[PDB]
Amino acid sequence: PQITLWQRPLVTIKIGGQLKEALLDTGADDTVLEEMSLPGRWKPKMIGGIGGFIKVRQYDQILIEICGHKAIGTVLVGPTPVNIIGRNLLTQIGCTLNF
Amino acid sequence: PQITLWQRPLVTIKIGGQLKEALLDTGADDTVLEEMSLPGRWKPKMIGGIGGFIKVRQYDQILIEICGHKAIGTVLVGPTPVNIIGRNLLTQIGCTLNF
Ligand SMILES: O=C(N[C@H]1c2ccccc2C[C@H]1O)[C@H](OCc1cc(F)ccc1F)[C@H](O)[C@@H](O)[C@@H](OCc1cc(F)ccc1F)C(=O)N[C@H]1c2ccccc2C[C@H]1O
Repeated sequence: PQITLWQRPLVTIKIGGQLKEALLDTGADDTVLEEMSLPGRWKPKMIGGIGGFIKVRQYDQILIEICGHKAIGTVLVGPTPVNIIGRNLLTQIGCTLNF
Repeated sequence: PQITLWQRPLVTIKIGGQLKEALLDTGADDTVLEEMSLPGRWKPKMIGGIGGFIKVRQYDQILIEICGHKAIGTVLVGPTPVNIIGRNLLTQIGCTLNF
């Protein structure tokens, strides 16, 4: 589809068998979701944005469905104020910026 | 133009007769640039990101050229890690997300 930017570009995603709301964020290098339980081992990481850095748990090889599209990639979990779908997964669904 | 997201969506902008690099960020509600001098009076604003909040200066009716497209709107100035072009200006240039 084609998404306008008059409002925040929020979409529904399916992960770990759960439906959540997330933001399509071209300014985010990676994908970060609010605290939740995911399978497998994880690695600690620090990510920075406006305001500073936060510590997150890094999980690799996670399957996510974005608007009916299946994508696989690294997913970070931590105290983010909103669920963020970053570039690492946006590329997999063939998302582009156009004007 | 059509921009893929395999790399950061950086473009050249022109403001105050100077060329700068900025990120096209659909996840940012507003446009914020690194410390610089702009004309007129400013008002205070607080913006929150992934790591907390930062105080910025708000300037209105500022001319800014993005990838050749002229836009006139609100620009925030403050301790941002990178120059960010937010939805307020992305909509002025007709930018949309597609997949
Ligand atoms: O921190 C960032 N990337 C980092 C990131 C994020 C997730 C995972 C990894 C990485 C690392 C880095 O890319 C991005 O900023 C630029 C940025 C880019 C970069 F390239 C390096 C450092 C940077 F600061 C960030 O994802 C923004 O896309 C956006 O974050 C999601 C979000 C959306 C909301 F609607 C509300 C709250 C919220 F938090 C955000 O902070 N929006 C707020 C904002 C911004 C400017 C003006 C006003 C307002 C109010 C909000 O909209």
